Amino acid sequence: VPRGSHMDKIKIGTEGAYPPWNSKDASGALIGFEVELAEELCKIMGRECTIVEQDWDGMIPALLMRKFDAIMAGMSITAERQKTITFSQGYADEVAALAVMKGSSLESMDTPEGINLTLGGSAVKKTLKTLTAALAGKTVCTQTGTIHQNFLESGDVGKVNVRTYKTQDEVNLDLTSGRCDVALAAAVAFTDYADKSGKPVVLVGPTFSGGAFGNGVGVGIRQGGDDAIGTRDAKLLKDFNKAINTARKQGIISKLAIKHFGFDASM
Ligand SMILES: NC(=[NH2+])NCCC[C@H](N)C(=O)O
Repeated sequence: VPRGSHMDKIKIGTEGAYPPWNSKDASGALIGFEVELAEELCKIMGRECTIVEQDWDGMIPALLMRKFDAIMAGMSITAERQKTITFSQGYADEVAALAVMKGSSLESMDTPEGINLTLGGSAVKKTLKTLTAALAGKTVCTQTGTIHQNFLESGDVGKVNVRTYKTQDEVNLDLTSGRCDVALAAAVAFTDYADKSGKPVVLVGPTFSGGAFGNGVGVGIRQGGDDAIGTRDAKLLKDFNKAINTARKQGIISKLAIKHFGFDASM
């Protein structure tokens, strides 16, 4: 199928530094849940697939610049991001959590197990008041250009002393070095790291969903338009959603999630 054709090859951008979503093997080849899912979705469509590496900070500009056609990199679906790109339906959930080292004063919290910032209400606002007091006078680290940064900078938990790094591996090491007091990231990121490193990282407070954390992880695609590029982009959105539905019906997304996360993180 020639490039530009109705049914041509799809280039998918991923980071390669975010296990178990996307990572690199010892040979440096890209692996993980999203690599295997991308391949399965493109097989359903009957289109060829190429996976290419892209740094997280530059991921959305790179899509806009046409370095690739789709983002599959653990990217949460948010209304903010929908201002400039669009998403497929979600294929997996990712709850966020605060993490500290064993010994921290935050290990004595009593919050709900989870809160949803879109559903909101008085009990959620009270939990945020508690978190505001818990973070006062502490340093908190997170990955640059994430929902986690957005939340912390929002004022919803007060005026936070935020530290950021380009990659989640740096966040993990800032926390375990003791150089930062608290970190915010996906719960699955902290458990993947706790599992590999053996370091005593502990989740504290409620898990976070909704609001600045969005609603699941989806395929990021350029917004449709009327020029050649734009009608191809509209069709890619249509094809991805059909393929996700088919994969879900066949039990594929669930099976893959268990094979990577150890539990069914799929949507
Ligand atoms: N490849 C990565 N490092 N992704 C980080 C994603 C974190 C979060 N889900 C967000 O959309 O901001």
